[PDB]
Amino acid sequence: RKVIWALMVIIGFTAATLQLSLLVRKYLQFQVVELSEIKDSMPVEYPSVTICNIEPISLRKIRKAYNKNESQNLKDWLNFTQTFHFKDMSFMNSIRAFYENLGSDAKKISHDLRDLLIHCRFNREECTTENFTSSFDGNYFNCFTFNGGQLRDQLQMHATGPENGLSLIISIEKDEPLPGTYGVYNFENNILHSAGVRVVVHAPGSMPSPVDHGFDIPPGYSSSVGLKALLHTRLSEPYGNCTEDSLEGIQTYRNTFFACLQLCKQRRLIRECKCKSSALPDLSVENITFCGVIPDWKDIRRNVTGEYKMNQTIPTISLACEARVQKQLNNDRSYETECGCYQPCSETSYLKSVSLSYWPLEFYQLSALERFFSQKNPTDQQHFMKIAQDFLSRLAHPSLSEKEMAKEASDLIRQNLLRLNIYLEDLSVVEYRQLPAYGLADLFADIGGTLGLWMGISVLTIMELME
Amino acid sequence: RKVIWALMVIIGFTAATLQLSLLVRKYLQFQVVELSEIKDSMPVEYPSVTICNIEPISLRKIRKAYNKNESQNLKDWLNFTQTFHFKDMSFMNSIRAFYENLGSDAKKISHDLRDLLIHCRFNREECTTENFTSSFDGNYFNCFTFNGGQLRDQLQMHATGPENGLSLIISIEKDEPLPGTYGVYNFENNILHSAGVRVVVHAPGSMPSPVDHGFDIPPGYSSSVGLKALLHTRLSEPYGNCTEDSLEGIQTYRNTFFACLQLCKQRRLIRECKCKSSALPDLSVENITFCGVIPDWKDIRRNVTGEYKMNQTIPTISLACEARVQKQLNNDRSYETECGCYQPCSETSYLKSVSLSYWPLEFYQLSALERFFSQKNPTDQQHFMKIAQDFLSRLAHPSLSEKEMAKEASDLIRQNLLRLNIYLEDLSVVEYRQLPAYGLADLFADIGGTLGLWMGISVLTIMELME
Amino acid sequence: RKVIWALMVIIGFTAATLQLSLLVRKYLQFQVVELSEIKDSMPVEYPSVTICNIEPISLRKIRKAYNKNESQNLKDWLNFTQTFHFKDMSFMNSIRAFYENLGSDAKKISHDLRDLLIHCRFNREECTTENFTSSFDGNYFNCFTFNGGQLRDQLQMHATGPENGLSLIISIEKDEPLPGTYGVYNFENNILHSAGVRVVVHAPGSMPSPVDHGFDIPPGYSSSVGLKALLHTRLSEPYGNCTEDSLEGIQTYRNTFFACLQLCKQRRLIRECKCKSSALPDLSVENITFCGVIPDWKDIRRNVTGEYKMNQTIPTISLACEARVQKQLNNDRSYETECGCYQPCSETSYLKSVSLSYWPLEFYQLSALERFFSQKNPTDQQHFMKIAQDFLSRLAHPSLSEKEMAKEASDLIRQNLLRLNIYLEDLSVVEYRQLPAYGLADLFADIGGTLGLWMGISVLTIMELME
Ligand SMILES: *[C@@H]1O[C@H](CO)[C@@H](O[C@@H]2O[C@H](CO)[C@@H](O)[C@H](O)[C@H]2NC(C)=O)[C@H](O)[C@H]1NC(C)=O
Ligand SMILES: *[C@@H]1O[C@H](CO)[C@@H](O[C@@H]2O[C@H](CO)[C@@H](O)[C@H](O)[C@H]2NC(C)=O)[C@H](O)[C@H]1NC(C)=O
Ligand SMILES: *[C@@H]1O[C@H](CO)[C@@H](O[C@@H]2O[C@H](CO)[C@@H](O)[C@H](O)[C@H]2NC(C)=O)[C@H](O)[C@H]1NC(C)=O
Ligand SMILES: *[C@@H]1O[C@H](CO)[C@@H](O[C@@H]2O[C@H](CO)[C@@H](O)[C@H](O)[C@H]2NC(C)=O)[C@H](O)[C@H]1NC(C)=O
Ligand SMILES: *[C@@H]1O[C@H](CO)[C@@H](O[C@@H]2O[C@H](CO)[C@@H](O)[C@H](O)[C@H]2NC(C)=O)[C@H](O)[C@H]1NC(C)=O
Ligand SMILES: *[C@@H]1O[C@H](CO)[C@@H](O[C@@H]2O[C@H](CO)[C@@H](O)[C@H](O)[C@H]2NC(C)=O)[C@H](O)[C@H]1NC(C)=O
Ligand SMILES: *[C@@H]1O[C@H](CO)[C@@H](O[C@@H]2O[C@H](CO)[C@@H](O)[C@H](O)[C@H]2NC(C)=O)[C@H](O)[C@H]1NC(C)=O
Ligand SMILES: *[C@@H]1O[C@H](CO)[C@@H](O[C@@H]2O[C@H](CO)[C@@H](O)[C@H](O)[C@H]2NC(C)=O)[C@H](O)[C@H]1NC(C)=O
Ligand SMILES: *[C@@H]1O[C@H](CO)[C@@H](O[C@@H]2O[C@H](CO)[C@@H](O)[C@H](O)[C@H]2NC(C)=O)[C@H](O)[C@H]1NC(C)=O
Ligand SMILES: *[C@@H]1O[C@H](CO)[C@@H](O[C@@H]2O[C@H](CO)[C@@H](O)[C@H](O)[C@H]2NC(C)=O)[C@H](O)[C@H]1NC(C)=O
Ligand SMILES: *[C@@H]1O[C@H](CO)[C@@H](O[C@@H]2O[C@H](CO)[C@@H](O)[C@H](O)[C@H]2NC(C)=O)[C@H](O)[C@H]1NC(C)=O
Ligand SMILES: *[C@@H]1O[C@H](CO)[C@@H](O[C@@H]2O[C@H](CO)[C@@H](O)[C@H](O)[C@H]2NC(C)=O)[C@H](O)[C@H]1NC(C)=O
Ligand SMILES: *[C@@H]1O[C@H](CO)[C@@H](O)[C@H](O)[C@H]1NC(C)=O
Ligand SMILES: *[C@@H]1O[C@H](CO)[C@@H](O)[C@H](O)[C@H]1NC(C)=O
Ligand SMILES: *[C@@H]1O[C@H](CO)[C@@H](O)[C@H](O)[C@H]1NC(C)=O
Ligand SMILES: *[C@@H]1O[C@H](CO)[C@@H](O)[C@H](O)[C@H]1NC(C)=O
Ligand SMILES: *[C@@H]1O[C@H](CO)[C@@H](O)[C@H](O)[C@H]1NC(C)=O
Ligand SMILES: *[C@@H]1O[C@H](CO)[C@@H](O)[C@H](O)[C@H]1NC(C)=O
Ligand SMILES: [Ca+2]
Repeated sequence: RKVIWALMVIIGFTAATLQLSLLVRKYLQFQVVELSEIKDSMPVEYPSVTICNIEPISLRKIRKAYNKNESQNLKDWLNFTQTFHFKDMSFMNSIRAFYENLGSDAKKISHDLRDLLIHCRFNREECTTENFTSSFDGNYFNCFTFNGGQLRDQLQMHATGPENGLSLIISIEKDEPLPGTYGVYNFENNILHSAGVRVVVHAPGSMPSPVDHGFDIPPGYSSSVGLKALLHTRLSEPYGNCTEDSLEGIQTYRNTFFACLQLCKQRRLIRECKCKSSALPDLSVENITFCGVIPDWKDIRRNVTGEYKMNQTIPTISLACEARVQKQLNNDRSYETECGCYQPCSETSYLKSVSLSYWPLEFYQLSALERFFSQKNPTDQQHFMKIAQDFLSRLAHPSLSEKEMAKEASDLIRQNLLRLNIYLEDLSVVEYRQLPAYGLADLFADIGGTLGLWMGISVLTIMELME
Repeated sequence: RKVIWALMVIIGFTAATLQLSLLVRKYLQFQVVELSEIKDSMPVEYPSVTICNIEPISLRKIRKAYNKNESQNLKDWLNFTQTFHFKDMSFMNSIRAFYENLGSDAKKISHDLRDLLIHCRFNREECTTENFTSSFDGNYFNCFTFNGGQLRDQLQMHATGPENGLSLIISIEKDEPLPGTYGVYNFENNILHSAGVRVVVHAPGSMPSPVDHGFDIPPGYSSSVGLKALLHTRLSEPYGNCTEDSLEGIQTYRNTFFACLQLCKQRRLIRECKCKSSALPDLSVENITFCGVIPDWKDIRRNVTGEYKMNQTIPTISLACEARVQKQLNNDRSYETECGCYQPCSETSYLKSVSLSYWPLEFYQLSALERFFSQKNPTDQQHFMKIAQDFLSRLAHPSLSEKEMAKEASDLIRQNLLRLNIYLEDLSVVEYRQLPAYGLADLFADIGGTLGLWMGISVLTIMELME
Repeated sequence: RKVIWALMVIIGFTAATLQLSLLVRKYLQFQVVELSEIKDSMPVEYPSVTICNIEPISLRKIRKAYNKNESQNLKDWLNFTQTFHFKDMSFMNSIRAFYENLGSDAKKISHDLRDLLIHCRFNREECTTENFTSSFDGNYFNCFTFNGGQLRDQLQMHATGPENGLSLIISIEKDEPLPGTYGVYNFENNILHSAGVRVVVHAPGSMPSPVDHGFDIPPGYSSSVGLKALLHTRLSEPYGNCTEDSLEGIQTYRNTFFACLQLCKQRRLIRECKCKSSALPDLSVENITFCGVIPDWKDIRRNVTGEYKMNQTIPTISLACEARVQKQLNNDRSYETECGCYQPCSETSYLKSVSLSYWPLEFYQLSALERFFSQKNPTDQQHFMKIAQDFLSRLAHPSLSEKEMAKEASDLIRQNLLRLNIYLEDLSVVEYRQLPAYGLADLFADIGGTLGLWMGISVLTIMELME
């Protein structure tokens, strides 16, 4: 009978409706599929290169500013920090206390880029210190960025190999200790008391993080870093919550998730107890100063009125605040969900291979050293490698007794100098692209087959049943 | 005519049946698609860190136990191995002979963790030797695991950078050779005669493999290892033969394919000729001893009855067995298909970046050394760095003639000490997840469109043809 | 009415036609999906290993050939290059001038593999220099390839770890400078004046590129390179323009994109101004010689007729040509689109982890050195480490005054020797396979559902309308 026909048509209608609902719910689950493809002829951008000296403070600079009539704030601060008693003494002896309590005089204790960088060369063109930008850092105090995206437009690489990349001859400015003085190994820090250079190779125009993402370079070796470029392309809403925005910080930075988290930490500190930390990115918010500045410490020194008995305890509630919040943030990981930090939509990263070779050869030491002493200030009064130049000159101009002098000169030069080549190994860029797993066109195609037929069946059945 | 209608309907029926068969056969090919996604707010687990000393045997320990009245088994074994002749002498001089033929006395020749580890620190909290677990190893003899998942639950990381990770100051216990003795370079081993530390960073609770997966760390440098966590999630049956089981071995281990293969090798040796090898994982199966134990070698020494002429050949069939099977397994790769070893369903791995810096600076050497000699046994009678402390103390308390002493002290200290920081570079975890390429829901959706309509057509045709 | 029926059928026909067009256009967009799978039981091929000495020229060889009556071309060339004036003097002092202008005598200045390689061992079997193939290189002058795929078939690895891989003890042949001579640091090169070994680990039978893809190895350290194999499988047309061809060059090479680009550069130079460059792959095209050969420079030396006033300028238009085209190619990246260089269909790559340990230990130095001096020519007249052997022998046969000799011997030996182990960390191969995103079977299945039904509807409508 035709009732069987009607029931048997309506069951097919139900099946078609199930198909429609299933496909629509699949399209509303905005799945993504990633595919990796090698892009050639894509212009490669040379990364930003941040170099920091592992020894944050030059002791010889302190010694000769100690003899200077000028730089009185340094004498005041040192005598002040040794005359009293402070809770959290590990911070008072740190370099962050120097930075926070001596705003401008602290540049007289650090390393200047002219002292460090004795040779630069990019793409077979000579550098100077004129296209490095300096930033303050915690526990390194200064980090100099090449290709930071501020002085100049972004550099590009059109060749491979060490010749065409960046090449630096750096002197770590190691200093000879005085005969009777010795240092104290801070057994509560995992980074201090080394020599070398901390190098960060990061995406062009992004924020550096020398402590986390850097790698060390030892003196006396030519170290080469070969880079391979990678590009990650992500999808925005509704396929994901990635963003094209850029970080603000102290200067506009290209967006990276880690730097967003660091800025979130800084904002949380500022919100909670009205000061910012030196061990975190600077923000420059009004009415806010560093967590650890002791206001009027110069007045705290000088009892014009009867006050401040020696070995006193100076109350620093801001240090306790900042330390407590640091510990809470370091041991609890819940703030991350409360302050945004979406992933960047497009992100360039690098795969690096670092390798060492012995450098420089003895036969070429003297001439190299002749450059090093003929570039800087004509005041060669005293440097760690003056003895090296004297020994090498006395060898060249007029063999055991001179074997010791050659050995000592090489030992000094290789204790102080290093070379660093950063270059692109290949110009092919491996790109990981997100795609909509089930796009709108695919759904349109899958549905258009059943649309007309089944809503036609529905129209016919509805118009027949109405009578 | 209507015969054309019937034929033209049945051809569409055949086409629909082809579509059904094609989609069903595609769904029965259980294909998988992998996608990589960055998981944030996922708790990162600090890896297991296994450290081994590259010099397996301390010669000074042998020398002073040689002078001891106690430790007579050592004299017996040494005099025994030099008085006779053995086939495969490369094993008799090895450390595996020491381990196998002196079950407990062999702990008196190796390096103790208290001698090696002079400073540990995790997450800014002090360690001791109390949370390292010792395991025997071939060709290193001892490997100490931190975060092995047995003493404590798995550790977790909530911060990045060297400060918050594991930091170790290690002394490789280098020993000064005697004036008249020299060693013999075993030109038939590619690993011996080095100094440093072999480090393995492996998934938490998995089985270490120092020879294969380790990396060396040289003395006199602070070496930092920055880690990035990766997670691989695989699918079980019917999409693949991955498993959630765990390896048994000597102790329950988290499953890894390489360790399963090593256990398979050990089981094959045990099955074939009833002994196990030291160069492979221990199994502890009853009635089974090491391939290379010479039973009653103490009795073989002592001819109570007239026997054992000097320069005799002691028959060791077990060594020949184990060597022959080792060579067959190393040159033939067919056993792998016969002993299971499915891949683990979930597996965490790490990308590591290792870098060196010069350490420690001279200005901070003395104080550091003051710790090293003030931690261990009050018996400072003789150590490789006693001269270093003497020279540095004579420099500090009361400048060429002292320049040589400073140079020598630094040379010793940097020949013996090293520092190792292992930390997480980022807390984001890149996860590679398998997905069913063509799931059940997708098949249901693709088929439901044609199901009702075409089996309705089939029912109508069948009921019409029956008359 | 039935006109509504006809219109309502034809709209469904239009929808079905849209579905057909959409699916066909999707199938004509030959998309690909990549999936990564771990292949076990797949035979792993040991890579090709190219080693080059970083010091390209041994000065002692020049000195003693300078005293030889033979090798007169060297005296002629040296006296010629110092008597005149040349534009682009950085090339005349280079090693490429030596190579190009002294075709066969230049082998008397480089390093011979017998001088460098003092021990090889593969898969526990001894090597010789007999299965290394030598190739000329720019700025290294010689690169010796192991497992290059020419002398023998491709080697395979059936085991993991340092024991079963390749192990080399190499001497970098460092030479002691004369008391009164010193070198000139070429501050216009980023690679010169180092010591060590440049190692390239590349796909079996491919073309090496030591300057771009190599990594340095320092003397005095045992450096271990652990490799993990990766295989990339790409799709040919119509899914992509990958190829299965092989590069020609000077010898048949397995295809790699970078080597194709280098050969393209060489062909472009040859086309543009009829000479080839030494800093690029050799091609051996007829009527073509190196860009930088000065024809009849021996005749240019000797004015039989009154000519060639001293400090003359010798016109070398070929050098200017080759330099100008090099600069254009290095700063412009448009040639890449004009000379093919499709990606290879199948390509094996490696992930490498390099690590150092101190080597050799002092206790084992003498015996090691006893091998080194007892392998080479019985003429031990003068070598950089003769003093080391003398000191060690005088220590062993008959303790401060001997502490200096031990220290000096160790300093020499560790300045000259190094060890290199290259091995496979795991035998699992991670393969990235391309797949057709929407294959022919998938399209056939998606279309067969609608084919019969809707072209049946079309046939019925067409045959009804014709009357
Ligand atoms: C820090 O500075 C103060 C200010 O000069 C020093 O005080 C003087 O110390 C010297 C010698 O110790 C005395 O002769 C002066 O009379 C002191 N001046 C005053 C105003 O009392 C002080 O010694 C410095 N050092 C320390 C550790 O406090
Ligand atoms: C290094 O810094 C110098 C100093 O500015 C840069 O030299 C300038 O380059 C621009 C671009 O060609 C010129 O317009 C200026 O005239 C240059 N300044 C001077 C004083 O000559 C140089 O470009 C920087 N190097 C790199 C690689 O960015
Ligand atoms: C600054 O502080 C010191 C420490 O209190 C003062 O030294 C004491 O000063 C009082 C009052 O002048 C004397 O009675 C004590 O005998 C001093 N202590 C000594 C000498 O050990 C110092 O005078 C203060 N500076 C001033 C008041 O200008
Ligand atoms: C951006 O989107 C991702 C996922 O699309 C969010 O990640 C989730 O974060 C919560 C917070 O703990 C977790 O419980 C979920 O498991 C995460 N999902 C996944 C798939 O990992 C992320 O939170 C979003 N960003 C913000 C700022 O909310
Ligand atoms: C190994 O030990 C045996 C047992 O003591 C040594 O044999 C003694 O050797 C000394 C000197 O060579 C003789 O004076 C004794 O008479 C020996 N004892 C016996 C019981 O014969 C043997 O010398 C040791 N060394 C070697 C290489 O065999
Ligand atoms: C290092 O080993 C020590 C020794 O057990 C561990 O100290 C114990 O830690 C647990 C967990 O907090 C406490 O319940 C015990 O009371 C501790 N023992 C002692 C003697 O105090 C320590 O946790 C280990 N370090 C790490 C990082 O695991
Ligand atoms: C253990 O073995 C050695 C080697 O055979 C024995 O030395 C010989 O002993 C026999 C019998 O006592 C003598 O005839 C030989 O002259 C000995 N060889 C010499 C002295 O070179 C040794 O005596 C044995 N130990 C015993 C039997 O207690
Ligand atoms: C687990 O499954 C994999 C594939 O799903 C098996 O791998 C096959 O192993 C055989 C043995 O030589 C090879 O001939 C095949 O080519 C392999 N297949 C693939 C796709 O690589 C593996 O053997 C299985 N495990 C066990 C223990 O049988
Ligand atoms: C290069 O070789 C020529 C050829 O011998 C040298 O010319 C000779 O130089 C010596 C000393 O300078 C004179 O005594 C000879 O008379 C020269 N020979 C001729 C034929 O003139 C030349 O000195 C060498 N060196 C240089 C820098 O030109
Ligand atoms: C190193 O080179 C030698 C020299 O040819 C190779 O030895 C040959 O190996 C083949 C294959 O087994 C034999 O057929 C030849 O008879 C061997 N030659 C000699 C002179 O014995 C050796 O195989 C090479 N090593 C490696 C790992 O390829
Ligand atoms: C090769 O060239 C040199 C440089 O011109 C010649 O030296 C000059 O030769 C001419 C002609 O013989 C003399 O008049 C000059 O006085 C020479 N210059 C001096 C001595 O400084 C050299 O003679 C040429 N060789 C020949 C012609 O055989
Ligand atoms: C091989 O195919 C790829 C894409 O399938 C081609 O890559 C294109 O190259 C041109 C040349 O600049 C670019 O403008 C396009 O953007 C590239 N496409 C993609 C998707 O990246 C490549 O050119 C082809 N090979 C040759 C030799 O033509
Ligand atoms: C804080 O900022 C406001 C706005 O600029 C300013 O008026 C005020 O003076 C600041 N606070 C102090 C203590 O000066
Ligand atoms: C300063 O006081 C602390 C405790 O308050 C004490 O340990 C220290 O010895 C004192 N310093 C001097 C120089 O007395
Ligand atoms: C082997 O094991 C069995 C079972 O434990 C035991 O009875 C037997 O004694 C063992 N073999 C020997 C030789 O002792
Ligand atoms: C021991 O015997 C071997 C051969 O059996 C011989 O080479 C060696 O020289 C002998 N040792 C002594 C000390 O005679
Ligand atoms: C160039 O090659 C052709 C073909 O082999 C040859 O005949 C000719 O002689 C060559 N050119 C010169 C200058 O010899
Ligand atoms: C050679 O000529 C160049 C310039 O042409 C000049 O700089 C140089 O000093 C000359 N050499 C000698 C030895 O005179
Ligand atoms: Ca579909």
